[PDB]
Amino acid sequence: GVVEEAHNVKVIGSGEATIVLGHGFGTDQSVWKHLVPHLVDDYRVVLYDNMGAGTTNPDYFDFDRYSNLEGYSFDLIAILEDLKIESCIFVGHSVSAMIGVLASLNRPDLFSKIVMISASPRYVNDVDYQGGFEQEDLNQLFEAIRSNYKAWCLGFAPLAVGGDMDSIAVQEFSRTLFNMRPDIALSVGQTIFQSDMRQILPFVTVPCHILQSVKDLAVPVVVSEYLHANLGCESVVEVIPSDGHLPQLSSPDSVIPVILRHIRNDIA
Ligand SMILES: [Cl-]
Ligand code: NA
Repeated sequence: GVVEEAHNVKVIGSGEATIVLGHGFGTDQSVWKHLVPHLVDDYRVVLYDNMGAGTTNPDYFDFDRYSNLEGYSFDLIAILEDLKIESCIFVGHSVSAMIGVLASLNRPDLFSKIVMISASPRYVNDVDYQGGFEQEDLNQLFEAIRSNYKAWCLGFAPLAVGGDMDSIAVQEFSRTLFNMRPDIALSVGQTIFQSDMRQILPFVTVPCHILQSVKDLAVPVVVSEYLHANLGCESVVEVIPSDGHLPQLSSPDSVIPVILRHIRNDIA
């Protein structure tokens, strides 16, 4: 099937409920490697790659469809409908948290809960808003991608991953970052970094679990509180004593149990 092939959809596990795992920018479904073994005995698990990931065909990257995050939300809904999944627990890493939120606004019937990892509705600082970046910071990041994509990946991956600069996770993310076609990485990086999901948070009706590393290059802790305060749904926050934007990959021993607690248990 076109949908399953385009997004490298993999369906594994067995159980009454279905968990769908959505990855962030610069990585792919392999980011879930340490989580999947803890899910397969109890749940059906769906893994897929975002269009534009290095593992996807650059010829299918539709610039108009992906000019807003809603294009990725429609792909996620297309995957659920293709597999006849009527309800899932959705775990969204980084940009996928907002993709999940937008998909739940279009189709709240398809989601019983959203577990967010490293989420942000806005990265740029605003009047009464700390996002973590000034426009100048992003401008330098985009110029580095234009100037030398290979050197930008090598320098960015250790900062995004956090921890020891020579870890397996740093090596894995450097590799998936550099597998992206340079012009798509720039295009997508700009669309994400320039997004603003703040206005729609009060209309969310699916319960949200907001998880993040206490030290995350792109997500100040205050963003977790901003999401909790503005999401119109029931929500819970858990700030994890970890370093890194992909903590499920880089510190699984301390992070995986937190993610499992929010997948396995519901907000009272
Ligand atoms: Cl629902
Ligand atoms: Na809330």
